[PDB]
Amino acid sequence: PALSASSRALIDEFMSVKQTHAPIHYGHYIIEEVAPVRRILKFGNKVVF
Amino acid sequence: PALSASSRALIDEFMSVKQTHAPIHYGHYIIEEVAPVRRILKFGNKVVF
Repeated sequence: PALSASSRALIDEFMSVKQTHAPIHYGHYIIEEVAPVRRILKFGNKVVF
Repeated sequence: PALSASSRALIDEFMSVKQTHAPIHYGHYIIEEVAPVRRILKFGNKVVF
């Protein structure tokens, strides 16, 4: 599975804090990418690997 | 992109805490500058690389 965010709020909160992010919200969901490759995800300055 | 803040409260948050800040408020937004030069940000006491 790849990164799929139903609203931009989830991709923002996931990129903000990796550990305590909400995988599931009320009406919106988000799937963490799990893959044989792992990529550096940068937005602005913030970094999640 | 250069540093752009819609309201002073966002740039105060961003200087206060780098990581956990919001990029997007209700009607206000903030852009982190991405440049090959990284200046040192000395607003007040607080220092941001």
